[PDB]
Amino acid sequence: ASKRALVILAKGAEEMETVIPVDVMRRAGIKVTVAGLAGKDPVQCSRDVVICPDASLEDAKKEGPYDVVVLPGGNLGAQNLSESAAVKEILKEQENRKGLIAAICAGPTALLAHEIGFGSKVTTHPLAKDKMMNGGHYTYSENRVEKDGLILTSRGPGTSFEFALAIVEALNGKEVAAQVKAPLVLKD
Amino acid sequence: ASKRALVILAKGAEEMETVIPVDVMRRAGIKVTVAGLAGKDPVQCSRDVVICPDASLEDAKKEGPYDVVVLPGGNLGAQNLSESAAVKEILKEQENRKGLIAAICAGPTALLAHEIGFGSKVTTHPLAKDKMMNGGHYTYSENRVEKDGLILTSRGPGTSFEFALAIVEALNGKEVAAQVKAPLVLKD
Repeated sequence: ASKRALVILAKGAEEMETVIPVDVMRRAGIKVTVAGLAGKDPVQCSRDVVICPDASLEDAKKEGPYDVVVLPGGNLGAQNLSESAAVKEILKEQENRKGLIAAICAGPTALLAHEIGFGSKVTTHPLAKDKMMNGGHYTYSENRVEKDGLILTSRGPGTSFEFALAIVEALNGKEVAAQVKAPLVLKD
Repeated sequence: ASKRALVILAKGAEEMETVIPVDVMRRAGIKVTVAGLAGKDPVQCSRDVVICPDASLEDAKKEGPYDVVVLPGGNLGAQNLSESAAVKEILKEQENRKGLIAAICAGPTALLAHEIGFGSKVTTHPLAKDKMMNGGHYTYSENRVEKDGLILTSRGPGTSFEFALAIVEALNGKEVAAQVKAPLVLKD
């Protein structure tokens, strides 16, 4: 009866945008797998924090399906996501089964790369807007968190908490999100 | 001409309270060492995120002094900090040289354990208040970030950004803090 989350961790990911959702989602009782794009080996994030993944993406792919697939940001991390064929297959399958797809900051640009969710309202970091909007395949929003259909996006490291709680609320409901939020000492 | 920060990472530390300051401080051009209390080996944080430290605390101790020593929270992480004699020696030396000491959430309780900064105004997570105030050696504040003398404290995972920017401002000044803050997409 346990919801399941896949977080895809590539070299150059924004470490704050990776750790905050993982931690919050685990506080909500979600089973999270931090999967390394390139294998089980430690991943050097954008600000040189080094994180050990729970599994390789190849292994994690075989233990699906997930209720949410999570793409962190970081410019080089998103580019690695955008170039990976395994990511494409994972995302295309999640879209077909109408599962949730969540991406933050530069992460949403991998959706464009993989032709995921065209027609949806999305947000990105302001510095990634032009890249996301090439072709006019999405409609842009400046909301800190944006959810359109099964596509949930958010803007930057400072929106990471609101992004993660929106995932909790989508998966486990508003009461669990409010319960997990109180001990965090968030402002709003 | 580079300021230097020591972050002490023990098993059971709150990973968000560890990664956010490290990342932000590195964005501000500070040289940060993430030092493992028990050695160079990977550290399992409170929500099972596993982080590889930059060095063992023993090695990092020999490459001082630091302009700031940073104690993350997490209940079991703070307890490990509070029990470590190496931490005591590091903190007592930082206090004598009038260097900054920064602790968040449950982290400040290690200060009490090591008899650091008595008489100062401090904050903690609300759930750690009673422990910090045993003996009445400090005055309690409910400000999200509190700074009294060389002692800088903060309340929880959700104050992590404000805590980290206060460190930047203390070390590098208000203009650098404001420059580092803008691309984060913080609310206030």
